[PDB]
Amino acid sequence: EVQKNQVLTLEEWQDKWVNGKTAFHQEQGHQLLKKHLDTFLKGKSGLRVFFPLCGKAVEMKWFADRGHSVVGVEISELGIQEFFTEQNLSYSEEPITEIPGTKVFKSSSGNISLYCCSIFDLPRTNIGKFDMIWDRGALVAINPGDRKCYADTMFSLLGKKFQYLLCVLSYDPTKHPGPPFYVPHAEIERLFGKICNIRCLEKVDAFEERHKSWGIDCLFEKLYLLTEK
Ligand SMILES: Nc1ncnc2c1ncn2[C@@H]1O[C@H](CSCC[C@H](N)C(=O)O)[C@@H](O)[C@H]1O
Repeated sequence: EVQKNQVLTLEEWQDKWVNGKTAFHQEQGHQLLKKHLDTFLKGKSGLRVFFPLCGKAVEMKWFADRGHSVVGVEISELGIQEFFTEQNLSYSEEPITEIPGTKVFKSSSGNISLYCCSIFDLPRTNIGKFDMIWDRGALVAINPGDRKCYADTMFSLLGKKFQYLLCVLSYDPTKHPGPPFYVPHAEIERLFGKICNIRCLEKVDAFEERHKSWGIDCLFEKLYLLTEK
C-alpha cells in the first residue's frame, strides 16, 4: 500500500540518462547472475533472452558472447547508445513500424536488438517469444500500479517452457518511496504464482554507500527463478 500511488513518467527516466543519474548501473555486472550463470545455461544452446527495462546492462553481452540472442527494451536512446559505445559494438537502426517515431537498434553482430520504446508498447509488436528473461531494476522500476500489466506483458513474451530470472530489493518502503520500488514475496506470488513455480535462490546484503541517499539503512537483494508449473 505505501508506494502504491507513485507514478513516474518516461520523460523523468530519460532525464536521468541525460543528467548522468544512473547509479543503478553495475559496471562489473550482476554478481548473483555471475554466480548462477552456468547452472542457468547448462545444456542450453542458442536461447532467446529478453531484458526488460535494460538500460545499458552489461549482462546482455554475457549472453550474446555465449551464443544466445538478446533483445532488450529501453525508453532512453542515450542509454542504448551508451551500451553500444561501452561494449564497443557497431549497430544500425530500423523503425518499429507499429509504434511511429520509435526505433530498434541492432548490433552489427546480429545478436543484440534494443527496442527504444516503452515496455508497454511491446504487445503491439512482433517481438515474439523468449526462452529466458533477465529482470533486474525492471519489475522494481515499474510504477507500482503498472505491475499487473507488466506481469501480463511478460507472460505474453514467454515460451511454453522458460526460465524467468528475477531480482527484487527488500527494504522498508516507508523510508524510501522508490524507485526502485519494494516488491515483497507476496507481490511476486500475486503476479506470477498462478503460472509459475517460484524458487528464491539467494538473499544477500546489497547495501552500498550510495543507498544512504534513500534514507534506508538495510538493503537485501533476492534472486528468484520462475519456471513453468
Ligand atoms: N516503461 C518503460 N519502458 C522502457 N524503459 C523504461 C520504462 N520505464 C523506465 N524505463 C527504463 O528502465 C530502466 C530502469 S533502471 C535499471 C536498468 C538496467 N535493467 C540495469 O540493470 O542496470 C531505466 O534505464 C529507464 O530509462
